[PDB]
Amino acid sequence: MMVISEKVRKALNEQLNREIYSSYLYLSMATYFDAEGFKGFAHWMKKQAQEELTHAMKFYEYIYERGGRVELEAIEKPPSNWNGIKDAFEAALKHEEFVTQSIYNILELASEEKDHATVSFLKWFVDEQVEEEDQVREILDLLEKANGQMSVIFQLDRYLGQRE
Amino acid sequence: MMVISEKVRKALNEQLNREIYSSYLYLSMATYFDAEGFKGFAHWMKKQAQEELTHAMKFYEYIYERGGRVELEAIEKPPSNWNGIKDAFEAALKHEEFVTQSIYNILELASEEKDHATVSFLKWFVDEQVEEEDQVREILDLLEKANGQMSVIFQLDRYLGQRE
Amino acid sequence: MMVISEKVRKALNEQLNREIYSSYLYLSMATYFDAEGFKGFAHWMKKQAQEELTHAMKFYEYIYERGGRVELEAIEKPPSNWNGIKDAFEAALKHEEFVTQSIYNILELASEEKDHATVSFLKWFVDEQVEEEDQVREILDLLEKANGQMSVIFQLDRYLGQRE
Amino acid sequence: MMVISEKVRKALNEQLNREIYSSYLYLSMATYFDAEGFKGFAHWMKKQAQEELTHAMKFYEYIYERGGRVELEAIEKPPSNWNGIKDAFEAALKHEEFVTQSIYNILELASEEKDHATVSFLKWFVDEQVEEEDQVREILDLLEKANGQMSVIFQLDRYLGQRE
Amino acid sequence: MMVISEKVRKALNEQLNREIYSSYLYLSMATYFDAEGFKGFAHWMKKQAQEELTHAMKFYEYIYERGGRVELEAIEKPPSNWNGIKDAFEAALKHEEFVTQSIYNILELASEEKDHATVSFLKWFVDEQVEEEDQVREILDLLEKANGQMSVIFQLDRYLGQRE
Amino acid sequence: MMVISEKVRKALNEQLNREIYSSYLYLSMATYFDAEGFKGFAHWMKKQAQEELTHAMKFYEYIYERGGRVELEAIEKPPSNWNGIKDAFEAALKHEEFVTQSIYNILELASEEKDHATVSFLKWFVDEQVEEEDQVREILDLLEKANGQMSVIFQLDRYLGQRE
Amino acid sequence: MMVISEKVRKALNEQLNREIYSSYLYLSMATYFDAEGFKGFAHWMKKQAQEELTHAMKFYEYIYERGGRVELEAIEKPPSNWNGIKDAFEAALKHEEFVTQSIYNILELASEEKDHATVSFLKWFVDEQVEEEDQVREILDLLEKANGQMSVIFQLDRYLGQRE
Amino acid sequence: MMVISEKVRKALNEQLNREIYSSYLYLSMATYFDAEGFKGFAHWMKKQAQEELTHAMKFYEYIYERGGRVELEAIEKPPSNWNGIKDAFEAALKHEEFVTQSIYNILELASEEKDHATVSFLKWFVDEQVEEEDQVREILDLLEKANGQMSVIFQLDRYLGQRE
Ligand SMILES: CCCCCCCCCCCCCCCCCCCC
Ligand SMILES: CCCCCCCCCCCCCCCCCCCC
Ligand SMILES: CCCCCCCCCCCCCCCCCCCC
Ligand SMILES: CCCCCCCCCCCCCCCCCCCC
Repeated sequence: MMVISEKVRKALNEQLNREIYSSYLYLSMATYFDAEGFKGFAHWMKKQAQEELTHAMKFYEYIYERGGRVELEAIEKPPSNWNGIKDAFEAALKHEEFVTQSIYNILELASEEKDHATVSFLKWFVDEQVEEEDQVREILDLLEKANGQMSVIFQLDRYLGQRE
Repeated sequence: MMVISEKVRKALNEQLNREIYSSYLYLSMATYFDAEGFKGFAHWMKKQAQEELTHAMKFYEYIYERGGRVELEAIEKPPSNWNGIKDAFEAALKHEEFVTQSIYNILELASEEKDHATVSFLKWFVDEQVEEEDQVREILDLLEKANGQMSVIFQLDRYLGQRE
Repeated sequence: MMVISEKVRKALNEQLNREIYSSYLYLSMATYFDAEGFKGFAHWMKKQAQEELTHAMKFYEYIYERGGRVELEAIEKPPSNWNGIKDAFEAALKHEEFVTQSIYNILELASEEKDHATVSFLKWFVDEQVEEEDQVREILDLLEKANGQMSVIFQLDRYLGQRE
Repeated sequence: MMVISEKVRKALNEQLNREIYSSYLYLSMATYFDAEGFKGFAHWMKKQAQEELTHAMKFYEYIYERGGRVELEAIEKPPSNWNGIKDAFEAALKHEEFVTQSIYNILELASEEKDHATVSFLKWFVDEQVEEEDQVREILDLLEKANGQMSVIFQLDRYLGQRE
Repeated sequence: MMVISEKVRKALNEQLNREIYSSYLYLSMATYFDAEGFKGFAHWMKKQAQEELTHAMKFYEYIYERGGRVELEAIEKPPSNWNGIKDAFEAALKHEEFVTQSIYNILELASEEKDHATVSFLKWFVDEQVEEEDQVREILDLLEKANGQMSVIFQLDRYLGQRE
Repeated sequence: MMVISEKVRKALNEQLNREIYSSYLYLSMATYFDAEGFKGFAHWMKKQAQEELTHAMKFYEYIYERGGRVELEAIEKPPSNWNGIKDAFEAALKHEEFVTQSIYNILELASEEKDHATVSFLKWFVDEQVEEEDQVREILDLLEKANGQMSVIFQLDRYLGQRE
Repeated sequence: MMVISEKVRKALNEQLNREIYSSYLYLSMATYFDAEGFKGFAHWMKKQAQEELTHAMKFYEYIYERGGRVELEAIEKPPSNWNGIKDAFEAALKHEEFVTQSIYNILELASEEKDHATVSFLKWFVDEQVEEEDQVREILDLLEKANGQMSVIFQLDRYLGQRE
Repeated sequence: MMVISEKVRKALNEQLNREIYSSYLYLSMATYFDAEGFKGFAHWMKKQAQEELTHAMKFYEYIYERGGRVELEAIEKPPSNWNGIKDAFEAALKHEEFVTQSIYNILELASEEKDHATVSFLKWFVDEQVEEEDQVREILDLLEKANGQMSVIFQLDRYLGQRE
């Protein structure tokens, strides 16, 4: 039987679907970067998409580990066009900060219900978000300093294209 | 500029989205199997899901390689329950046969427009489908030997759960 | 069930049987070369016999992979004597060319039925047939040059006796 | 010239062709096992078929080594269907026993003609036959113990499917 | 004897000479890049020239494999100048597309004559062209955004100058 | 700017083109040997063609090194047939000596203009020509002794066929 | 079922019991040497008893391989005293010769019944007996040269005591 | 001279003969299991038979070490059949417990005579008997859990056949 409340299971399941949309969003950003001829940015986004899927499966397993069941929901069509390089990364940061707040909402719900296990389990994602947001903020600061110069952008694209 | 016709690009892009759904459908089959207590069939479906993504990404890279662009579409909600294992795998088989025929449709279209590059590129998928379909027919035939015996179905669960 | 037509399965199965006779024929050629004291040429024919068997088995597995079944047919008695080294290889070439045309007939059949999986599958045999025919024409060219001089013929026998 | 009587040469040549039929019969049994979804048993049979061919070639070489010649004969169509796994293996055993007696008939003929060379050469086959019969009897015994339990039969299949 | 039709032999032989000119053109572009002091771009073109030679020799060998003969034709003087780096690459792309169409024309001819062996052999060149056109297109798009900036042009030179 | 006179530049560029024709002529000789079934002699000729290209590239680099530019010229159609092995190698020797005299001409021209750097650069080609001529004379001597005896020709062909 | 006649099985089973007695007999010789203070001789005899058991177990396994059954019979009390070292070894030799003849009798019976498998199987014991008798004769000859001299017997004892 | 009493020597010498019979009895149990198709249980008994012999030999050596002599007695015919598996092992246990008591009798006898060396020497055997009885009881316990399930009985057979 489930050892988590139906409320927490729902919250986790929806976060699972939320992570899947995140991954699909970043893939969409990759289709945009590839369209604009920036293989390095595209590459970074494909990796970011992959990392997001692992996050989703990490929620997947926990849900079953507590007797819960995962229900895959419809995934919405993501945007495919951005004004430019910086805008796409800006949207990536805004999206990360959104998933971080989504994580926060589950943590507060689990905390209110004294579901200490789930609260402990979420700690990892909190720390991971602080890391992802910082990555994007760095890229943005760099793009901001680049101020449109194709020379710096090309470097940035080459570097980000190195992400393992 | 695109060197593939708009008709072929569209056929390729829709197949790309179709692969993503196939992956999602298999993940959903996995949620069904995990909920029913069959980890083995679950593990297999997950692996089958990742394989379908690598397929989608091949369509992805080729579309760009031909000067086109990828556009990600909305992914409909997949079924989350089946009337038993056999019913599940049969839906899986039925689905693969459907993607195979989809693949066949692009190939005839490309062939008709004398787009030899796309016709040749599709060859790899035709061969994969032959392999994927055969693995499901195998499983279905093995389940058939179980003839309801659960102790046997559990043995097939432990085997499929060995997939690398 | 069978995802290949009865017509196609028959064409495959009959080709499989044809490949087995081919193997037996090359073995027979080996019995002739060994009786004439040419161990090297015999060795070559034995290697060629095994090759053809691997071809047979390739058709064998594909047939089952497409839900078909293989039925082994009676193998006719192959010739056991030839009018000299040249005559033997000439017969071998003639047979190889017959096998290729056979391969061709199955391909056009599958193509007419839009059985792309099978058309694709046959490509490998088409390329192998090109390689096999060429090996025999080279041998026949060298024999033509040898013009019956035991001196060079011994060399040919030695070289061919090196085939792995 | 031949240093074996024409009688012994004929008996050796007929045994060679008899080994080839054995090899073919075992392949036919493989067609049946594969048709029945038992890859493993089919594998064991494909290996058995190959082993039989090495035995035929061992008769082949001896014949030439005694100055004889080999003449390949037609190969009759073998049976392609059995009433279950146990029935196929029983027919295999029965076939083995038949080849064992075949080897005895030659041994006795050679011994009658005082062909000590050929008698000694046959010694190897007598010993091998004892081992080949034991193997099949061992398998039959495992099948009898399985007593229709698809569970253990699944294990047997996978086991025999490992034959090197 | 020739097993390919005279029409196909002629098409192949003409394509071999076409690949040779292609090699020579790319070398000519190297003469231009070196005259403009771009070692990296020149290097890339020298490597491309070699790649084309290997293609010509694959046609050479296939012609002999089908019993045909190669006849080398005169090679026309290629252009030795272009209006800047980008212009040279536009010319390269347009030339790569011409080669692809040339390959297409042979494929269709062979296909119409039912020369399956030749249609199959050409598949490799269809796939290689897709890859060659893509490299050039990628380079052109990068130069397009470079808009003549000497900074990025130097980055491109070095990068391309690494081609192995 | 150019530090070599236009006259010397012309002579070096024309020699570069001459080397390319040599390369092409040796390939042509290869098409003749392959057509006659002497793969070894064909191989040797293909290796000789490659060696001639490296020489062309030597001239190429020196021209740029002295501030000149290379201009690829049309390459004429070479003969494609000879009256036999001996005849072909003889035509090869005669061509090599033609190349040597050509090298002599540039050398005398550079020496008259006191272009010591070019005179010095040409020394390497004068010594290489000594080696090239000798290799063909050596082959011609063996063919002379062979006097048609296919027995030694085969050996000569396999030997030359081993050139690296 | 049994593939050996009841008469052969009987002969084999009885030989097994016979081998077991030999073992017991040699152990008894060990009890005599030990009592006489010759640990080395005792050691050799204990190893000999072990060898005899391994021989008995060879008959054991062969009997079941041919569908037979082993029935252990009573073991008679062996002598426990001898008139000296030499006497003990003469008795062992005489016993060995007895088993050799016993093997001979079974061999002859098997041969008469045309049971080639059993004849072949007994070959190993024929050769083994020749070697065993030889070891005992070798010891007897060393005891002869010894000529009652304790000095030499001490060495012989310590020596035979090294048998592994 | 004998430093052990004739009473203790006889009890030790009789125990040695008892251990040999125990060995033979367990071999007989193995003849029964093999006859019934259980190789595992037969394997087990074979190992048990060998273990008992080492016990015998330990008694053997100790007897000499105390200046006594060993006299091998006639060994009786052991039972060759049992009313099923359980019946055999139960007899085995009964026999184990019997040799245990026999050991106790010698121990109490030696103790009564103040033969401390013999009392100490027997300790090892008391401990080994505990180990052996426990093994047989565990086997019987598992046979009970098998509850006539031939399927399970074969599983145990395979387990005991792994004894080292
Ligand atoms: C590098 C390209 C990565 C593209 C990722 C695209 C993701 C699209 C979202 C759809 C969900 C797919 C389901 C996949 C589940 C995989 C589970 C693996 C478990 C080990
Ligand atoms: C060392 C030389 C080897 C010669 C091999 C000759 C084979 C001739 C084929 C005769 C046809 C008999 C059927 C054989 C079926 C073998 C199936 C193998 C399946 C793995
Ligand atoms: C390093 C720069 C490469 C320059 C290639 C220039 C090619 C010019 C075309 C002229 C024809 C030359 C003949 C080449 C024959 C090669 C044969 C290889 C056989 C394995
Ligand atoms: C270490 C010294 C060896 C002494 C051997 C004495 C043998 C006496 C014969 C009595 C028979 C006992 C039964 C032995 C069965 C052995 C089975 C082995 C199976 C691998």
